[PDB]
Amino acid sequence: LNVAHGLAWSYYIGYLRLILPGLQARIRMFNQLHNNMLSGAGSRRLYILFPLDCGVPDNLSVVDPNIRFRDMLPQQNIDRAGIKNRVYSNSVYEILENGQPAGVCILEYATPLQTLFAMSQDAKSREDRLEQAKLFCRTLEEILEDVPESRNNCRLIVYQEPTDGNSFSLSQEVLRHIRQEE
Amino acid sequence: VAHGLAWSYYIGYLRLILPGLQARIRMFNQLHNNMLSGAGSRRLYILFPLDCGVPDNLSVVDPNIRFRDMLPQQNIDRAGIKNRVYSNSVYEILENGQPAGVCILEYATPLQTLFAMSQDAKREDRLEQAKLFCRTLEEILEDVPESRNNCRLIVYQEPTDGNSFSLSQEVLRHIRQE
Repeated sequence: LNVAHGLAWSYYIGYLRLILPGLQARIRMFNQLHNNMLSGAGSRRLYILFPLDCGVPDNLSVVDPNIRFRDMLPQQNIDRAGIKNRVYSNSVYEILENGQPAGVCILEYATPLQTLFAMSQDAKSREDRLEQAKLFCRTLEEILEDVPESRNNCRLIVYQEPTDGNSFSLSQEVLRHIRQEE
Repeated sequence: VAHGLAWSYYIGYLRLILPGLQARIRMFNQLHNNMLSGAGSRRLYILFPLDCGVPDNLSVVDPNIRFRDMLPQQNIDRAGIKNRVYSNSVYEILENGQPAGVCILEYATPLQTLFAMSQDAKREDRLEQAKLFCRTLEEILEDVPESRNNCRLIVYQEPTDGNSFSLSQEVLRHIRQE
Protein backbone atom coordinates (compact mmCIF):
# COMPACT_ATOMS: atom_id res chain seq x y z
CA LEU A 1 0.00 0.00 0.00
CA ASN A 2 1.62 3.23 1.21
CA VAL A 3 2.71 3.75 4.83
CA ALA A 4 4.85 0.60 5.01
CA HIS A 5 7.38 2.27 2.72
CA GLY A 6 7.66 5.35 4.92
CA LEU A 7 7.82 3.30 8.10
CA ALA A 8 10.66 1.16 6.73
CA TRP A 9 12.74 4.14 5.54
CA SER A 10 12.37 6.24 8.69
CA TYR A 11 13.11 3.25 10.94
CA TYR A 12 16.30 2.70 8.98
CA ILE A 13 17.32 6.34 8.60
CA GLY A 14 16.42 7.42 12.12
CA TYR A 15 17.39 4.25 14.01
CA LEU A 16 19.11 1.19 12.42
CA ARG A 17 21.54 3.29 10.35
CA LEU A 18 22.43 5.06 13.59
CA ILE A 19 22.75 2.12 15.95
CA LEU A 20 24.24 -0.69 13.82
CA PRO A 21 27.69 0.77 13.09
CA GLY A 22 28.33 1.26 16.82
CA LEU A 23 26.93 -2.08 18.02
CA GLN A 24 30.06 -4.27 18.07
CA ALA A 25 32.07 -1.67 20.02
CA ARG A 26 29.26 -1.70 22.60
CA ILE A 27 29.15 -5.51 22.66
CA ARG A 28 32.89 -5.36 23.31
CA MET A 29 32.33 -2.89 26.17
CA PHE A 30 29.60 -5.14 27.57
CA ASN A 31 31.77 -8.26 27.38
CA GLN A 32 34.76 -6.59 29.01
CA LEU A 33 32.54 -5.60 31.96
CA HIS A 34 30.53 -8.80 32.18
CA ASN A 35 33.10 -11.58 31.66
CA ASN A 36 32.17 -12.37 28.04
CA MET A 37 28.52 -13.09 28.92
CA LEU A 38 27.53 -12.07 25.42
CA SER A 39 28.99 -15.13 23.75
CA GLY A 40 27.74 -17.98 21.58
CA ALA A 41 25.70 -17.96 18.37
CA GLY A 42 22.94 -15.35 18.44
CA SER A 43 24.74 -13.21 20.98
CA ARG A 44 26.51 -10.69 18.75
CA ARG A 45 23.80 -9.34 16.46
CA LEU A 46 20.83 -7.07 17.14
CA TYR A 47 17.83 -9.38 16.82
CA ILE A 48 14.74 -7.48 15.77
CA LEU A 49 11.45 -9.17 16.62
CA PHE A 50 9.04 -8.52 13.76
CA PRO A 51 5.60 -9.86 14.72
CA LEU A 52 3.35 -9.51 11.67
CA ASP A 53 0.36 -9.26 14.04
CA CYS A 54 2.05 -5.99 15.15
CA GLY A 55 1.74 -6.86 18.85
CA VAL A 56 4.58 -4.78 20.29
CA PRO A 57 4.31 -4.48 24.07
CA ASP A 58 3.51 -0.97 25.33
CA ASN A 59 6.70 -0.83 27.36
CA LEU A 60 8.79 -2.00 24.37
CA SER A 61 10.72 -4.67 26.26
CA VAL A 62 10.26 -8.43 25.84
CA VAL A 63 7.71 -9.74 28.35
CA ASP A 64 8.05 -13.54 28.48
CA PRO A 65 8.89 -15.98 31.28
CA ASN A 66 11.34 -17.87 29.00
CA ILE A 67 13.14 -14.74 27.82
CA ARG A 68 14.67 -13.31 30.94
CA PHE A 69 16.05 -9.75 31.07
CA ARG A 70 19.67 -9.66 32.19
CA ASP A 71 21.25 -6.30 31.34
CA MET A 72 21.47 -3.45 28.85
CA LEU A 73 24.30 -2.62 26.46
CA PRO A 74 26.45 0.29 27.70
CA GLN A 75 26.93 3.40 25.57
CA GLN A 76 29.76 4.54 23.33
CA ASN A 77 30.31 8.29 23.56
CA ILE A 78 32.08 8.81 20.23
CA ASP A 79 31.71 6.85 16.98
CA ARG A 80 34.60 5.34 15.00
CA ALA A 81 35.42 8.49 13.01
CA GLY A 82 35.16 10.99 15.88
CA ILE A 83 31.47 11.92 15.75
CA LYS A 84 29.51 11.97 19.04
CA ASN A 85 26.83 9.30 19.50
CA ARG A 86 23.37 9.57 20.90
CA VAL A 87 22.25 7.14 23.53
CA TYR A 88 20.57 3.78 22.78
CA SER A 89 18.40 1.45 24.82
CA ASN A 90 19.30 -2.20 24.07
CA SER A 91 18.48 -5.11 26.30
CA VAL A 92 20.15 -8.49 26.64
CA TYR A 93 18.07 -11.48 27.65
CA GLU A 94 18.69 -15.14 28.45
CA ILE A 95 16.56 -17.64 26.59
CA LEU A 96 15.34 -20.51 28.70
CA GLU A 97 14.64 -24.02 27.54
CA ASN A 98 13.15 -26.30 30.19
CA GLY A 99 14.26 -24.05 33.06
CA GLN A 100 17.79 -24.04 31.64
CA PRO A 101 19.52 -21.03 30.03
CA ALA A 102 20.06 -21.97 26.41
CA GLY A 103 21.35 -18.68 24.97
CA VAL A 104 21.93 -14.97 25.56
CA CYS A 105 20.57 -12.52 23.05
CA ILE A 106 20.20 -8.80 22.31
CA LEU A 107 16.50 -8.61 21.48
CA GLU A 108 14.06 -5.85 20.73
CA TYR A 109 10.91 -5.07 18.77
CA ALA A 110 10.58 -3.31 15.48
CA THR A 111 8.82 -0.41 17.23
CA PRO A 112 7.03 1.20 14.22
CA LEU A 113 4.66 -1.79 14.04
CA GLN A 114 2.80 -0.06 16.88
CA THR A 115 1.88 2.64 14.38
CA LEU A 116 0.25 -0.03 12.25
CA PHE A 117 -1.57 -1.39 15.28
CA ALA A 118 -2.84 2.08 16.17
CA MET A 119 -4.14 2.68 12.64
CA SER A 120 -6.16 -0.53 12.84
CA GLN A 121 -7.82 0.67 16.08
CA ASP A 122 -9.41 3.85 14.72
CA ALA A 123 -13.10 4.11 13.75
CA LYS A 124 -11.91 5.56 10.42
CA SER A 125 -8.80 -3.51 9.10
CA ARG A 126 -6.61 -6.30 10.48
CA GLU A 127 -6.02 -7.93 7.10
CA ASP A 128 -4.89 -4.55 5.77
CA ARG A 129 -2.60 -4.24 8.80
CA LEU A 130 -1.11 -7.65 8.05
CA GLU A 131 -0.42 -6.76 4.44
CA GLN A 132 1.06 -3.45 5.51
CA ALA A 133 3.25 -5.21 8.08
CA LYS A 134 4.54 -7.67 5.50
CA LEU A 135 5.32 -4.89 3.05
CA PHE A 136 7.02 -3.00 5.89
CA CYS A 137 9.16 -6.11 6.46
CA ARG A 138 10.20 -6.83 2.87
CA THR A 139 10.89 -3.11 2.23
CA LEU A 140 13.16 -3.12 5.29
CA GLU A 141 14.81 -6.35 4.13
CA GLU A 142 15.55 -4.79 0.75
CA ILE A 143 17.14 -1.74 2.38
CA LEU A 144 19.37 -3.78 4.66
CA GLU A 145 20.41 -5.91 1.67
CA ASP A 146 22.02 -2.76 0.21
CA VAL A 147 24.27 -2.18 3.23
CA PRO A 148 26.47 -5.22 4.01
CA GLU A 149 27.73 -3.89 7.33
CA SER A 150 24.17 -3.55 8.63
CA ARG A 151 23.11 -7.03 7.52
CA ASN A 152 26.06 -8.46 9.48
CA ASN A 153 25.04 -6.75 12.73
CA CYS A 154 21.30 -7.50 12.74
CA ARG A 155 18.73 -10.19 11.97
CA LEU A 156 14.99 -9.83 11.46
CA ILE A 157 12.85 -12.43 13.18
CA VAL A 158 9.59 -12.49 11.25
CA TYR A 159 6.68 -14.48 12.68
CA GLN A 160 2.97 -14.27 13.40
CA GLU A 161 1.81 -14.43 17.00
CA PRO A 162 -1.72 -15.92 16.94
CA THR A 163 -4.28 -13.99 19.05
CA ASP A 164 -5.14 -17.12 21.07
CA GLY A 165 -4.23 -20.76 21.61
CA ASN A 166 -0.98 -22.04 23.11
CA SER A 167 0.78 -23.34 19.99
CA PHE A 168 3.29 -20.53 19.48
CA SER A 169 6.51 -20.12 21.48
CA LEU A 170 8.56 -16.99 20.97
CA SER A 171 11.58 -18.37 22.89
CA GLN A 172 11.68 -21.52 20.73
CA GLU A 173 11.21 -19.29 17.70
CA VAL A 174 14.26 -17.26 18.65
CA LEU A 175 16.21 -20.45 19.32
CA ARG A 176 15.00 -21.87 16.01
CA HIS A 177 16.48 -18.90 14.17
CA ILE A 178 19.85 -18.89 15.96
CA ARG A 179 20.41 -22.65 15.72
CA GLN A 180 19.56 -22.72 11.98
CA GLU A 181 21.96 -19.88 11.16
CA GLU A 182 24.57 -20.77 8.54
CA VAL B 1 -1.92 7.68 9.67
CA ALA B 2 -1.47 10.91 11.65
CA HIS B 3 -3.72 9.39 14.30
CA GLY B 4 -1.60 6.23 14.36
CA LEU B 5 1.64 8.20 14.52
CA ALA B 6 0.36 10.37 17.38
CA TRP B 7 -0.83 7.41 19.48
CA SER B 8 2.33 5.30 19.03
CA TYR B 9 4.61 8.27 19.65
CA TYR B 10 2.76 8.84 22.90
CA ILE B 11 2.41 5.19 23.90
CA GLY B 12 5.89 4.10 22.91
CA TYR B 13 7.77 7.26 23.89
CA LEU B 14 6.26 10.34 25.62
CA ARG B 15 4.27 8.22 28.09
CA LEU B 16 7.56 6.48 28.91
CA ILE B 17 9.96 9.39 29.19
CA LEU B 18 7.88 12.20 30.75
CA PRO B 19 7.21 10.65 34.17
CA GLY B 20 10.95 10.21 34.77
CA LEU B 21 12.12 13.55 33.38
CA GLN B 22 12.26 15.80 36.47
CA ALA B 23 14.25 13.14 38.34
CA ARG B 24 16.81 13.16 35.52
CA ILE B 25 16.79 16.98 35.41
CA ARG B 26 17.56 16.81 39.12
CA MET B 27 20.41 14.36 38.46
CA PHE B 28 21.70 16.64 35.69
CA ASN B 29 21.62 19.73 37.91
CA GLN B 30 23.39 18.07 40.83
CA LEU B 31 26.19 17.08 38.45
CA HIS B 32 26.32 20.29 36.44
CA ASN B 33 26.01 23.11 39.01
CA ASN B 34 22.33 23.88 38.26
CA MET B 35 23.06 24.57 34.56
CA LEU B 36 19.51 23.57 33.71
CA SER B 37 17.86 26.60 35.22
CA GLY B 38 15.75 29.50 33.97
CA ALA B 39 12.45 29.53 32.08
CA GLY B 40 12.34 26.79 29.45
CA SER B 41 15.04 24.66 31.06
CA ARG B 42 12.84 22.16 32.89
CA ARG B 43 10.47 20.85 30.23
CA LEU B 44 11.09 18.60 27.23
CA TYR B 45 10.71 20.90 24.20
CA ILE B 46 9.54 19.03 21.15
CA LEU B 47 10.31 20.67 17.84
CA PHE B 48 7.40 20.01 15.54
CA PRO B 49 8.24 21.33 12.06
CA LEU B 50 5.10 20.94 9.92
CA ASP B 51 7.37 20.72 6.86
CA CYS B 52 8.53 17.48 8.57
CA GLY B 53 12.18 18.40 8.07
CA VAL B 54 13.71 16.33 10.87
CA PRO B 55 17.49 15.98 10.55
CA ASP B 56 18.71 12.48 9.66
CA ASN B 57 20.81 12.30 12.82
CA LEU B 58 17.86 13.42 15.02
CA SER B 59 19.82 16.14 16.84
CA VAL B 60 19.52 19.92 16.40
CA VAL B 61 21.96 21.23 13.81
CA ASP B 62 22.07 25.04 14.15
CA PRO B 63 24.89 27.53 14.91
CA ASN B 64 22.68 29.39 17.42
CA ILE B 65 21.48 26.27 19.23
CA ARG B 66 24.65 24.81 20.70
CA PHE B 67 24.86 21.24 22.02
CA ARG B 68 26.12 21.14 25.61
CA ASP B 69 25.34 17.80 27.22
CA MET B 70 22.85 14.96 27.46
CA LEU B 71 20.51 14.07 30.33
CA PRO B 72 21.75 11.19 32.50
CA GLN B 73 19.66 8.06 33.03
CA GLN B 74 17.51 6.95 35.93
CA ASN B 75 17.77 3.22 36.57
CA ILE B 76 14.47 2.66 38.36
CA ASP B 77 11.24 4.67 38.08
CA ARG B 78 9.32 6.09 41.06
CA ALA B 79 7.28 2.96 41.81
CA GLY B 80 10.20 0.51 41.56
CA ILE B 81 10.05 -0.45 37.88
CA LYS B 82 13.22 -0.62 35.74
CA ASN B 83 13.52 2.19 33.16
CA ARG B 84 14.82 1.97 29.65
CA VAL B 85 17.45 4.38 28.48
CA TYR B 86 16.73 7.69 26.72
CA SER B 87 18.70 10.07 24.54
CA ASN B 88 17.95 13.73 25.51
CA SER B 89 20.19 16.61 24.63
CA VAL B 90 20.63 19.98 26.28
CA TYR B 91 21.52 22.99 24.18
CA GLU B 92 22.27 26.65 24.79
CA ILE B 93 20.44 29.18 22.66
CA LEU B 94 22.54 32.01 21.39
CA GLU B 95 21.32 35.51 20.77
CA ASN B 96 23.92 37.80 19.21
CA GLY B 97 26.79 35.49 20.19
CA GLN B 98 25.49 35.45 23.77
CA PRO B 99 23.89 32.49 25.59
CA ALA B 100 20.31 33.48 26.25
CA GLY B 101 18.89 30.16 27.51
CA VAL B 102 19.46 26.45 28.11
CA CYS B 103 16.91 24.02 26.81
CA ILE B 104 16.26 20.26 26.47
CA LEU B 105 15.33 20.09 22.80
CA GLU B 106 14.48 17.33 20.38
CA TYR B 107 12.44 16.59 17.26
CA ALA B 108 9.17 14.75 17.04
CA THR B 109 10.81 11.85 15.20
CA PRO B 110 7.71 10.34 13.52
CA LEU B 111 7.55 13.35 11.16
CA GLN B 112 10.28 11.53 9.21
CA THR B 113 7.71 8.87 8.41
CA LEU B 114 5.54 11.55 6.83
CA PHE B 115 8.50 12.93 4.90
CA ALA B 116 9.42 9.51 3.52
CA MET B 117 5.84 8.84 2.42
CA SER B 118 6.00 12.00 0.29
CA GLN B 119 9.20 10.78 -1.44
CA ASP B 120 7.68 7.60 -2.89
CA ALA B 121 6.81 7.40 -6.59
CA LYS B 122 3.46 5.98 -5.44
CA ARG B 123 3.52 17.63 0.00
CA GLU B 124 0.28 19.49 0.71
CA ASP B 125 -1.12 16.15 1.81
CA ARG B 126 1.97 15.71 3.99
CA LEU B 127 1.36 19.13 5.51
CA GLU B 128 -2.25 18.27 6.26
CA GLN B 129 -1.09 14.98 7.75
CA ALA B 130 1.49 16.73 9.93
CA LYS B 131 -1.05 19.21 11.28
CA LEU B 132 -3.50 16.46 12.19
CA PHE B 133 -0.71 14.44 13.83
CA CYS B 134 0.05 17.58 15.87
CA ARG B 135 -3.47 18.29 17.08
CA THR B 136 -4.17 14.60 17.77
CA LEU B 137 -1.02 14.60 19.90
CA GLU B 138 -2.12 17.85 21.56
CA GLU B 139 -5.52 16.38 22.48
CA ILE B 140 -3.80 13.31 23.91
CA LEU B 141 -1.45 15.32 26.10
CA GLU B 142 -4.45 17.38 27.29
CA ASP B 143 -5.81 14.29 29.07
CA VAL B 144 -2.62 13.58 31.01
CA PRO B 145 -1.91 16.66 33.17
CA GLU B 146 1.45 15.42 34.44
CA SER B 147 2.66 15.00 30.86
CA ARG B 148 1.50 18.46 29.78
CA ASN B 149 3.49 19.84 32.73
CA ASN B 150 6.76 18.29 31.57
CA CYS B 151 6.70 19.04 27.84
CA ARG B 152 5.81 21.68 25.25
CA LEU B 153 5.21 21.43 21.52
CA ILE B 154 6.89 24.03 19.35
CA VAL B 155 4.93 24.00 16.10
CA TYR B 156 6.28 26.04 13.19
CA GLN B 157 6.78 25.87 9.44
CA GLU B 158 10.34 26.03 8.15
CA PRO B 159 10.19 27.49 4.62
CA THR B 160 12.22 25.53 2.00
CA ASP B 161 14.23 28.64 1.10
CA GLY B 162 14.84 32.29 2.01
CA ASN B 163 16.32 33.55 5.28
CA SER B 164 13.22 34.88 7.06
CA PHE B 165 12.88 32.08 9.63
CA SER B 166 14.98 31.66 12.78
CA LEU B 167 14.57 28.50 14.85
CA SER B 168 16.54 29.86 17.85
CA GLN B 169 14.42 33.03 18.05
CA GLU B 170 11.37 30.83 17.62
CA VAL B 171 12.33 28.74 20.64
CA LEU B 172 13.15 31.88 22.58
CA ARG B 173 9.81 33.36 21.48
CA HIS B 174 8.03 30.37 22.99
CA ILE B 175 9.94 30.37 26.30
CA ARG B 176 9.62 34.12 26.89
CA GLN B 177 5.86 34.05 26.20
CA GLU B 178 5.01 31.13 28.51
